[PDB]
Amino acid sequence: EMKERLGTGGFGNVIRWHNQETGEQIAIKQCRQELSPRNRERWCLEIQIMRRLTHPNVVAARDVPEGMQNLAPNDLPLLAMEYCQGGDLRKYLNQFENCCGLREGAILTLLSDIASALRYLHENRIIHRDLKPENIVLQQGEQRLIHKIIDLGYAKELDQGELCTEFVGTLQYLAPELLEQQKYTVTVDYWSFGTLAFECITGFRPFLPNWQPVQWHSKVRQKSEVDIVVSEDLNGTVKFSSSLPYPNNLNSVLAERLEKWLQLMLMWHPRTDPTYGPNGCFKALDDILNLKLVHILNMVTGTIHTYPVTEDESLQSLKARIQQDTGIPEEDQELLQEAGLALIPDKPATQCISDDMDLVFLFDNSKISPRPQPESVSCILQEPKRNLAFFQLRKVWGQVWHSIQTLKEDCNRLQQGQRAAMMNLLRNNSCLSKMKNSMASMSQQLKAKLDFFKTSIQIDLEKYSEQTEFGITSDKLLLAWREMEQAVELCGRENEVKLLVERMMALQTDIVDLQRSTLDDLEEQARELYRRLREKPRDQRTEGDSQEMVRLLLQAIQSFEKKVRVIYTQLSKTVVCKQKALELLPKVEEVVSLMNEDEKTVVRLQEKRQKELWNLLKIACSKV
Amino acid sequence: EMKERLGTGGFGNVIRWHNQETGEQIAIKQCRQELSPRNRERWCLEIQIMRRLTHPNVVAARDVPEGMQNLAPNDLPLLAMEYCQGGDLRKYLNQFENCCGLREGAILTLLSDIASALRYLHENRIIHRDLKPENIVLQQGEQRLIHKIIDLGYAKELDQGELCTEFVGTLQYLAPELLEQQKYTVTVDYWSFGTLAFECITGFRPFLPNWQPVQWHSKVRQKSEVDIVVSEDLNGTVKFSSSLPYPNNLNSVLAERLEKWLQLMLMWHPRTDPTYGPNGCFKALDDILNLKLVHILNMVTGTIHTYPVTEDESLQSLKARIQQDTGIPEEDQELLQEAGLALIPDKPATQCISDDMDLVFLFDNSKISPRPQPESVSCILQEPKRNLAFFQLRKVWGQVWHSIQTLKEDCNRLQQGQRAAMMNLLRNNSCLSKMKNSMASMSQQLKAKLDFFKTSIQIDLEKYSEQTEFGITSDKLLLAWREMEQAVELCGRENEVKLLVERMMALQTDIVDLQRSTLDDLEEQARELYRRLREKPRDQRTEGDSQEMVRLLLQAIQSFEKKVRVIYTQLSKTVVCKQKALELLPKVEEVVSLMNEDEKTVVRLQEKRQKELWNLLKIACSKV
Repeated sequence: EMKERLGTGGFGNVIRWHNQETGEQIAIKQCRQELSPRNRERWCLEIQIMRRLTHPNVVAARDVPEGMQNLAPNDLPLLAMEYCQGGDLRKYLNQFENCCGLREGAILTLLSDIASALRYLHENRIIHRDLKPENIVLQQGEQRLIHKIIDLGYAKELDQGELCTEFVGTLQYLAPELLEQQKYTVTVDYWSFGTLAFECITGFRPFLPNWQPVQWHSKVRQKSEVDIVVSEDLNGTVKFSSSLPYPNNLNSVLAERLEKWLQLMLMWHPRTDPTYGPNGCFKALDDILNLKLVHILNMVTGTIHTYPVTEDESLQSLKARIQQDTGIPEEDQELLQEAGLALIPDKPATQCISDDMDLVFLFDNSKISPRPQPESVSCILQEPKRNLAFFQLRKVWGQVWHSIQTLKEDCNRLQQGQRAAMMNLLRNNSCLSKMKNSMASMSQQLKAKLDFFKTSIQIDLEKYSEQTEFGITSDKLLLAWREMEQAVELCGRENEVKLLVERMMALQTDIVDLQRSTLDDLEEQARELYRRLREKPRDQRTEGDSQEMVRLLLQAIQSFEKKVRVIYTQLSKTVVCKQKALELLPKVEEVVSLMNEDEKTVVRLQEKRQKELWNLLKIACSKV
Repeated sequence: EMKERLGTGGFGNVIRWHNQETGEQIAIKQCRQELSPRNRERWCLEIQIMRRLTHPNVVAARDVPEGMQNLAPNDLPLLAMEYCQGGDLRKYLNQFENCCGLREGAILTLLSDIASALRYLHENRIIHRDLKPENIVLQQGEQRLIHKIIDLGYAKELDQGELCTEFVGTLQYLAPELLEQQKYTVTVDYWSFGTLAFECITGFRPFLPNWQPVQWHSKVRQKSEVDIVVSEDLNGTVKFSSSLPYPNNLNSVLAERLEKWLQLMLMWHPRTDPTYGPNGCFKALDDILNLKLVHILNMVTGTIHTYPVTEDESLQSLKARIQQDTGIPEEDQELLQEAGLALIPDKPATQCISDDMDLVFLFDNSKISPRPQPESVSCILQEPKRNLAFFQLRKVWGQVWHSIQTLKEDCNRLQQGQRAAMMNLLRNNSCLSKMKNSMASMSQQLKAKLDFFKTSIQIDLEKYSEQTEFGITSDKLLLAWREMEQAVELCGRENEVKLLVERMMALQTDIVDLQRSTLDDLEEQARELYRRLREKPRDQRTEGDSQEMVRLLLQAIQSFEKKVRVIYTQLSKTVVCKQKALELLPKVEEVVSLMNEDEKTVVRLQEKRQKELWNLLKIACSKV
């Protein structure tokens, strides 16, 4: 057996063991080298802790190998535990595509997981203190992944003592008040968990670069109360803000939302959700996580627009909410779902999620071709310069293709906009139109039937013509009995509707004749530079430049405004057809209706032209 | 005016003259150089002959240029004659396409022409003797071409001695018995004409190829009783075949037909077979040429199937004949003519050759795709070993692309099969179907009319309900006046023809749901090699290989069986629709017909229910 180490370091040394046969992957943590009696007595505590209270997101202690117990460099016990393959969070964070601070809801997994983990220990009288991504493995699971935690050498039992007294590795984390200061409560973890997530989101903690033991404890401790971001734009201009940075698209609402949490759950004793005042972690992050939010795309222009709904927010409520932001009355509000299908009114807003997807929305008009893309600092604060950095461009360059991949990403959003927009036109057409249209063809049948009337009454008209002698001596109600034949014959409108359908039939197919008809390249091309820089040797912290990278981001926009114009050109054209049908659906609605009136009720009540014989046959009988 | 030479050589030298103006193209034949008195006296004969007895297929002597009767220091006359532009048969036979022998009926032209030419001279007491394709021009004409003959300086008046004894020329042709042997009759031409056609067909000019005129008379006269082809397969193993080469590609029956003629009309004195006529030439070839034959394509599989008909072979006769060969009873015999149109039964045999142009035939079933396929020897006798042909590959390689061009050619035959097959479906559809179909729409009119009955009788039914009026005088013709309402109401297919169209509408789209119909490239790609070899510098046409050419012919079939399967896949599918309509037609043919009877004529003669008032208005008047 023996291989690597799950989360090596800590107090001793964890090693992956493979019990010859079976197939089980175990992990034992043998002490580095027997130290003082207090340290050994301390370790016996650590192993004692693992043995009890365990749950996911936190490795579960296993039982020492049946006989592999003997083999012990130290006559001291051995800490056995499960083996979690895959993980080493850093390996993830260090990914080249996750650079610049990720940019997906995958941060929720980390939060919801590491939360259920800390919450567990805390309520069990334990403090990990050292919560660095180096001991957070992403073991596989059912669907997504499980954020399990390894080695707990660095621990604090709220009923006796501690364990790890040194610092095996970096300490970029670990709450300040824990930095060899006086006592420390459970709040020490809240800080680690904060900066840890602060990195999973943004892509690095506040003042992360500038050493740690240096003026760090002097600067980071200085000002910036209830703040967060503390880096340095442009040159060495040391600054500190109080809001999640820019290079990261976690979510419109979520951003400015948990921003306050990662701002709160980031300190000493007072941090501890404000809503109550005691502790953050627990309830704090919980409410945010399991919150139901939807996504609306203002196809009018200003893309994106997330709205946090309830477990049953009536759709009627939402339509009004959106109108409040990006105008557009509840009337001309067309909401399609990346498939053209229109939403359901009877069903509550809660439906445009169901365990990325959103709800592409549009309005009524005939189209403008903008695409406002705010450019975060750092890079925008580099356009005037082009003076080239020395190495910082490792991230600077980074947040560029991530800015281009944002244009490619954002383009596909408005693309999914018309893709869903015109999709709707095909529905209210080949259905509640093409069908109605083709059915109105029965008109040729209705007018044709009317002609039989000139063979059942007209042919029967010649019966009173040659019946003659004693009865037509009046000719009273017989006058217009022939003047009405030259009347009903001069009124049909059957051919008329025929010229419309034959010409309209062209549009019916003209529209379906569509569903047919680089920035994508630039995004990939640019990526080549980072993959070549972050992988390049370690002797190039000089040279410095960005002239090429900038020339790419430039061509990205030069090609973005290009595709955008085309998309809105194809969209504005599909709207012309939607209006050319939505208004010309009634043009064939009235014409077909003018038949069940000008024809039906007209020639139907015309039974008098066949009833005026109902008196002639009794008025000419009451004679003699 | 001096130019080239029609058929230069012979006795003197023919030259193309262009009388300055006018535009006429004349041809004069000035003697090489005044020879002995006998030769000159001989030449004066040749020029004397041309001046008389002339007809097409044989240059006609013209009158010496009105002016310039000089440009030659000879006490001897000048032979003037017409100029036939284009021709030099060899130029044709030497075509890279006509290689491997003329694989088309274009051989008939040559035969029927050169025949009418020789037959002419022979009956006029002349023998050309030297009938090499070098003096046979293909002058243009009305439709096809005229195989005219030039220079006769080697002819022989059967009355005024020979013309000019002299070997010269490749000599190859010219009957053996004429090869400086003793006397010679008119049979000497029969041989020339034979080998001449033997070349136009096979392309090899069989009966010993390039063999030396000396080591010929020995290996030629050898056995080969009534034989023809004489070459050497693989190595140098010479053979004597009695049936022309398989790669003739001219016609199924014609091949093995005139094969015996070209076998007969190919020898010396006795052979030339009055076995049915005067001699070969005359009657022989005549009967063959003027024979009427048809072409049937057994779409079942075994393509091709020509049948020699008479001047009036009743079609009933042929159908039985074909059944005898490729089974398929006279019942399930569908014969279409590259247009889907079915043949005419009352019309005889000629019905097919409306003077390629064949008669694509099929049978009844539902498919799976096999197919017969020869390959001829030589090449097939080379697959077991395709390495180092020293030179022979000049023709071997040849009859390969001619084999691939045969696959490309054959493919387009079956392609013209479905191209004509489905062509027929479109006819018996958008016509004797789509028309019948749309007309059955009147059903909605017929059932709709029936509703008037519940306004002319149902509204008149409420008259006897509150009867306080005068709508009866004897209840005589009033009895069935209500029994007919429950009658006309129980006859109105509003659901019959409707169920057919709705279901049929599926087939209407089921057929159009098709329309999805390499080798073309291969044929051309291969050609590149011949064009590169037959043109390869006079010192590199040797070498030895074929490994590449074979790899091509292989990919040809590998791609042939590919397209074939697809074609039969598209065909077998169209047959499914034809049967899905042919059987689902009459069922909608009668139902729609039961309307123009149960509805039209029924409710139309129902004018009596509107005419019984024609007497009530005169029977109640003859009382006053």
